[PDB]
Amino acid sequence: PVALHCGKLFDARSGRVLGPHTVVVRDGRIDQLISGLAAVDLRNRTCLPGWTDLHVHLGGESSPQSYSEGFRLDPIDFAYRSVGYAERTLLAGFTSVRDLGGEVSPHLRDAVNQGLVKGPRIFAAGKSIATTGGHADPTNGWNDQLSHLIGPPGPTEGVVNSVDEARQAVRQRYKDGSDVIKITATGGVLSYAKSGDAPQFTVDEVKAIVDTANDYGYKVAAHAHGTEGMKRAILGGVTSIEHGTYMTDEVMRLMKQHGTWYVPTISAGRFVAEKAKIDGYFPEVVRPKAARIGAQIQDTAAKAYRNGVKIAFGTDMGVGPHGDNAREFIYMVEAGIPAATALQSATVLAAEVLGVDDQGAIETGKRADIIAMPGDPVADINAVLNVDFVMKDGEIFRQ
Amino acid sequence: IATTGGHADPTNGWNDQLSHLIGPPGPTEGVVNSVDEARQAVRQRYKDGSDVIKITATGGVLSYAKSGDAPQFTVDEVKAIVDTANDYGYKVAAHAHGTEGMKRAILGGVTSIEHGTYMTDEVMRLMKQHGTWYVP
Amino acid sequence: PVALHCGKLFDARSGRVLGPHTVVVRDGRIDQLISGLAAVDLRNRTCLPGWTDLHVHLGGESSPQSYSEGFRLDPIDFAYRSVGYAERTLLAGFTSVRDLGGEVSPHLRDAVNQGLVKGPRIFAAGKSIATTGGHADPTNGWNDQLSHLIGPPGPTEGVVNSVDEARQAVRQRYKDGSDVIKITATGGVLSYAKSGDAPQFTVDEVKAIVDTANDYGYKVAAHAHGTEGMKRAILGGVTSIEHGTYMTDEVMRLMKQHGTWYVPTISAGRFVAEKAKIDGYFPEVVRPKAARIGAQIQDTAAKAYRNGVKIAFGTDMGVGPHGDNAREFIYMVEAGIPAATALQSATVLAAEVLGVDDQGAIETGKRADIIAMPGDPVADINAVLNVDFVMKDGEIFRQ
Amino acid sequence: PVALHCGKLFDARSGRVLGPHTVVVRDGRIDQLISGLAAVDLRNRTCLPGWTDLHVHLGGESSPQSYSEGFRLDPIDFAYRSVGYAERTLLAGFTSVRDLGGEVSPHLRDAVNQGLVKGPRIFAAGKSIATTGGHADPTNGWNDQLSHLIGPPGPTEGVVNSVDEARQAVRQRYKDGSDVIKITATGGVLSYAKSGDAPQFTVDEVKAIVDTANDYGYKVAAHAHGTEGMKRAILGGVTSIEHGTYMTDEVMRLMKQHGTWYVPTISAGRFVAEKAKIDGYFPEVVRPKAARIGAQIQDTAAKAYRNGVKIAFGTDMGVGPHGDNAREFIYMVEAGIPAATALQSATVLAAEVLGVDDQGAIETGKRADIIAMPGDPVADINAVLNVDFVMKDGEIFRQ
Ligand SMILES: [Zn+2]
Ligand SMILES: [Zn+2]
Ligand SMILES: [Zn+2]
Ligand SMILES: [Zn+2]
Ligand SMILES: [Zn+2]
Ligand SMILES: [Zn+2]
Ligand SMILES: [Zn+2]
Repeated sequence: PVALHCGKLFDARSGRVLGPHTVVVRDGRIDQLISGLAAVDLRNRTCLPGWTDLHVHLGGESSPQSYSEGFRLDPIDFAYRSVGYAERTLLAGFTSVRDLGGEVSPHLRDAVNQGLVKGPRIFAAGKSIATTGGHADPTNGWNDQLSHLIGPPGPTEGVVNSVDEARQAVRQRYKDGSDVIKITATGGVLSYAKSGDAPQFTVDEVKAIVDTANDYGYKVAAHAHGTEGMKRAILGGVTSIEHGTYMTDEVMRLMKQHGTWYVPTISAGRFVAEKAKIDGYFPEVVRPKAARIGAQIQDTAAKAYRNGVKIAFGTDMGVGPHGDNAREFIYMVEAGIPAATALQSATVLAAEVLGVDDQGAIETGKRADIIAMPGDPVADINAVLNVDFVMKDGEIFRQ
Repeated sequence: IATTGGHADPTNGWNDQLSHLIGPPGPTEGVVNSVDEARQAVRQRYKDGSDVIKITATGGVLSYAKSGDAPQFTVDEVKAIVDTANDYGYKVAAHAHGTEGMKRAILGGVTSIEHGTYMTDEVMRLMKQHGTWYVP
Repeated sequence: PVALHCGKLFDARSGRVLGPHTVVVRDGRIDQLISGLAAVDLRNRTCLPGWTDLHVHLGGESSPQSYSEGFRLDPIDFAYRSVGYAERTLLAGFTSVRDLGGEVSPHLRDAVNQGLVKGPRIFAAGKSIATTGGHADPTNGWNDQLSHLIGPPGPTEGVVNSVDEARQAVRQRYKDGSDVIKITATGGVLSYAKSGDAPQFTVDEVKAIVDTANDYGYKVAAHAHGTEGMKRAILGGVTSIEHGTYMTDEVMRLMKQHGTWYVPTISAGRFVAEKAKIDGYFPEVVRPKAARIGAQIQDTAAKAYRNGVKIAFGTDMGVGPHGDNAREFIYMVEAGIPAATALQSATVLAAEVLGVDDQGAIETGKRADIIAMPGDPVADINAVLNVDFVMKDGEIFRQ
Repeated sequence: PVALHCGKLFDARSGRVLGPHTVVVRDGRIDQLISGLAAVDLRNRTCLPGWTDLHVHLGGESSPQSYSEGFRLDPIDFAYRSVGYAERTLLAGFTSVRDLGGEVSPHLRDAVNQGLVKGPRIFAAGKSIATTGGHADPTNGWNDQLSHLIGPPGPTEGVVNSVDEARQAVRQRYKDGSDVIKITATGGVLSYAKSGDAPQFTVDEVKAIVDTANDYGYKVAAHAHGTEGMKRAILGGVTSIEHGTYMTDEVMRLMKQHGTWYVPTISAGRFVAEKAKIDGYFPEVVRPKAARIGAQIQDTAAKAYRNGVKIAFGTDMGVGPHGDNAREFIYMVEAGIPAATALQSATVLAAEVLGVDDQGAIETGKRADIIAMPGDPVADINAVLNVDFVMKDGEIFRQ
């Protein structure tokens, strides 16, 4: 039981900054919202709900050695790194995240929920589902000896080639304890493969995945760069698109007609664009794709906002360093999206994307996830980089 | 007979080492994911010397799994199981708790329902129209 | 930067031999074509674009021991032989080839592209796709012990039996780094199997392979001898037919209506026809098929040319000795095809078959692949056997 | 660079508490020891070197569910628990430990050394070496199906049955990155086996293990309860004995003649003795062995101290709760060992057992591992439970 006294409160639903308020928290939820017992003095701060990042990979981080550590390290070492990754992410103001790939995050989520380590609320996808040779095929780039020893991946490993295999793959993700489904509709940048925008899913496989996920209560997020794969994913019925690098007008019309969410992840594009200039950082099969794709992301986000496409907050953390998730707000504002809309995309629109109704705004009966900063983020978006108060589930982690 | 991760999947709750050692279950072990696999599973039950067929249409209580009433069978797989069992002279009993899985089992043509915890009025109408038996 | 002065130039697009010309090459492309700085004196020669062979197997060569070396040798020895094969092929005037089978050619192509060894520009198919017991099944003729040890081949090994398996096989060819797809629609001559013209593919499997290849940007070449398999391949939508031994009038009508290319490979038929007369050269299961099929190739080519079927240049090297690819011109001319048309089928029509637009003719902006011979090949087709100048990518390999 | 001012200093080598001293620490080592710049005020505390626990298992902790979690959990979850275990152990005053079993501790040691997580200096044994059906056989108690699926363990898994297999097992421990060797000479209490004191090693296998370890620079610690196995381990040449529950006079004579160290681990015996009274806590095969063995440990320690056997500090943490390692001092003092000797057994005698010379005492040139408590531990041994200052490698973790 703690009473919070803060000078300004940001109303996520309305998008306006109000005046002084008092928030009473008992049992981990918001109970009273008096406008105009333990006490915390935040009268020189602005009150905001906790932020949600809809695209992170807490199981790793990009490095010059990232393409050779896989054959030498074990997932235990990656878990030991993920401890610090999760702590840094939580302390930056992000009280919940959506993990879209990696088999260490279901375990990190369990550890955080049991209180063993500090972190945000994790919605984990587990293994991503791809086709043979696809962006998420786990044996791309292996030699003949290793490939023969491991064998060809199947639905248990996340590689599908037909409707029945897609059904079995979704059921295996359910068996492994996932909260959300992730597929790679097209090729990517960071994979050890040749193509980066070619369509790698048929519409019948996407429809089968979506139907199976709807039976089990899941939502589907699709990774896409090319136009044809993006259109196939949209027509199959996916919930959100994770990249839209080559979005055309016909794709935007389909997204508006279907109600598909768009997650730009500008930070990853900028990071790969700058890292491609360095010599030797990326493998020679990866470098051209990065240098070509990373530069066509911010203009796409501006065009999508101008055309009326619904936009949600995501950074593709992992490619970039964990703990710097709030610079995406600055990128969004410099891409033409207003500061209030950019803030809303990470609180209430993110809750709509996740499919939950117990978070996203400071309202009675909702989870007590509250952050504070000395400045006013609407007037100056640069204030999002100075967060000094963090509260998750009624427990204070930073003051 | 169940589906992957279903109420009767024999490797639910096992760790990675044991799961890799045993491998993923298939129709021989009672885990099906398509029409042909359902046919093969019924034929394997006949080969092992069974007198009756049992499927888990939904999740359950005693399994080491998260859900307990979600629909885990498609109507096409239930129809395939029922047709194959009718060829070999078997009857089909279905375990169900949730409404959707119970309705899919009834529309597929099962003989009896083993639990009806969340039976609604529409389910009772379908049971009366089809003649399905109820075992509480 | 080198200027080429040659007495006569063959214009591939028009099919006529022109007079004196000067070709300026900088950065590996053709820049100027002055009609009427380093200099090469070719004023007593005829200028031609580099030739393309659309059907070779650079990973081996036929021999009396070819049916027993497979169980005793490794692909490394075949690579050491392929070094000489590729050098001999390049020095004969063939600056590009299309490899239609063998798992050593994707590696030879990489080595040639990196400059480690000398050779032409290779478009490799990788493993050919067949059905169980088909012409390209890798375990035909094995005993029970070896068959049980290896197991039954599947889509990863190139053996398909359904639509989904065909999709997975094309995706596996993409994963292994192929440039083109090859299937065996019917039986063949050199396989350790009984039939040699029976239809071994259903039209639904061919349609699935073609659709999957179109998704990934590939073209499909089909090996066929019998009429029914050839018709199924044509109706499925393949790009070219690799043999047409029993082509009927209805097949020619379908090829003309669809626009299918025809590659006769007369050299292989002649070679097997002569080798079948020798006793013990071929296994007793292979000898009748060779002796029956090798004699029905030249008449088919003449009939196809008379009926208006589009014809492209290919030799099926490997069956014959590498380095003698230019005798196919003589065979084509003696089959009734004019010398100019025979020369065009290997330069511009071959580029159309390959699907590229940066080669095939001596025009500004195209790759600098140039060959020269003392005689005039149009007046006397026998001049193609004396090539003394070879240029590939602006680099001179023979003078 | 920090100067430490503390009222009393315990000299580990002499065993006496001196007066005021000033310790200067630069670069992580002790540089000056002025008797009679950043400053830390400890003038109301007693200065001691950091403690070493020679027998811990940081990869787990005993619980009512410990005999069923193995089939359901993965080592990643145990690593997430080990993070808290290691932090609690470090904060209690133990700056170094010797881990004598478990495959999570080599990874935890790497993570602590890289600074990812907080913990003490870990000397890890990796997998313990046993014989078929021995105390450390990893498949004891498994059913027929699981045993057939995993196969029979060999030297790679730590199970040996001959001289050559023992050599290979020691070499495999070296390959996995171990710092010390651990064998189970007899049966134990916590294993899912029938016997608990029967000799399970021949003297020839012990001699082979010791010779191989001497080649690679390792020391050998042996787990033993029965007399015959303990005598075989001593005659084989092991460095220390981990339990001595049934030590006779002839065994003590052999230990004194050879110079073998003795680690009693009284805490584990007391813990199992009390837990055996609870119904259902232990499996029915484990309960009689625990109830019989746990009560015969303190008298053995008293007799060993009376007879002149060298004694070193160890607790067998894991069986008991991590963080309560300092109660072993109280047990040792109540067993008749003087407080000064009990304190020395964990600082300088522990360094002798470990085989290092850069720690164990507050002397110039040694590692800066310093702890402090308000009371005087020699006058009152109960003061060891209140540690408020911890320093490891010159870095302060508690003040
Ligand atoms: Zn992505
Ligand atoms: Zn991503
Ligand atoms: Zn039941
Ligand atoms: Zn052929
Ligand atoms: Zn061929
Ligand atoms: Zn022990
Ligand atoms: Zn122990």
